[PDB]
Amino acid sequence: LWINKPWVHSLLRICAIISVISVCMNTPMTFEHYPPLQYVTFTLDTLLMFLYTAEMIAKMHIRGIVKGDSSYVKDRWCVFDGFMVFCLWVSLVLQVFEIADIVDQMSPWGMLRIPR
Repeated sequence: LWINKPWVHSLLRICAIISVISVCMNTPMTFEHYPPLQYVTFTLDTLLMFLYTAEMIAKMHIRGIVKGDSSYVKDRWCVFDGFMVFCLWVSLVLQVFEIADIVDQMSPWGMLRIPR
């Protein structure tokens, strides 16, 4: 009901170049050049997480009668997708700490800044 339409198939292919242009701009030098981009990257990625997170709980609403259809033991793409969303959410709480004056950019927690 939510997956078989080509509208979500068209937006799933287009949301990655805005995802790349949102992660690959996490540099402190270009943070200092344009602070409005720093201010709008928060609401952009937050709206993107609001549209990304709804595909996981969507299985509950519509679950295939076929056994193993979405099983994590059989499909690796949903496992890797949950991995990217989990690292992306810990990146979101890192950015929440970054807006606050608790953690800076010169912290070792950026080793986790790799899997975007």
